[PDB]
Amino acid sequence: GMTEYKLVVVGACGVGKSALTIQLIQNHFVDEYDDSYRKQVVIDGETCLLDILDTAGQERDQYMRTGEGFLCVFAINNTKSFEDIHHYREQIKRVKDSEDVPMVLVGNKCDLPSRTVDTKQAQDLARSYGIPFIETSAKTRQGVDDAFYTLVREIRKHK
Ligand SMILES: *CC(=O)NCCNS(=O)(=O)CP(=O)(O)OC[C@H]1O[C@@H](n2cnc3c(=O)nc(N)[nH]c32)[C@H](O)[C@@H]1O
Repeated sequence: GMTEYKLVVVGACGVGKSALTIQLIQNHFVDEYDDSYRKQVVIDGETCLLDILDTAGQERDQYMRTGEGFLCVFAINNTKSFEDIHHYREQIKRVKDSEDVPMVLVGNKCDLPSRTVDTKQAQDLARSYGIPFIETSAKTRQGVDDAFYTLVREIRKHK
């Protein structure tokens, strides 16, 4: 039937993995609560179904082996979350057993004023991995559709 793309949101705890996913599926912003979500979207004329796989703390290859594309998310107010991207990127290539895994670098919480990671820092890392970089904010919905839709276009090109 219609193509179904399996997406996985990886990143440190509290960067915005859940809020970005909830903002995409339900148009809702989450502050504090405690999964798997599906949604039908239209990208570049074709209609498809998005299956999002949000990640928590320790538990993991079975979660990543099913993911076709991966979102590596960090928060601009958290300096540590940026250096964690290397380990996440390092594990994606191992579990998927490939170096050209479709992924997008996402810098969340661009709404916040206190910028601890300048813009010129994350994009050069995305150039190192050869992947796009998109500033997002789960509060203002800025770039939320962009990050997920771009990840789908990466998956459609590798075929
Ligand atoms: C370990 C783990 O991932 N736990 C998830 C539980 N977090 S939560 O409270 O359910 C939402 P989350 O995004 O994970 O929490 C992070 C905090 O940062 C704020 N946030 C999230 N996205 C944001 C955004 O796009 N813009 C802005 N300005 N703030 C954003 C949330 O309110 C959370 O408190």
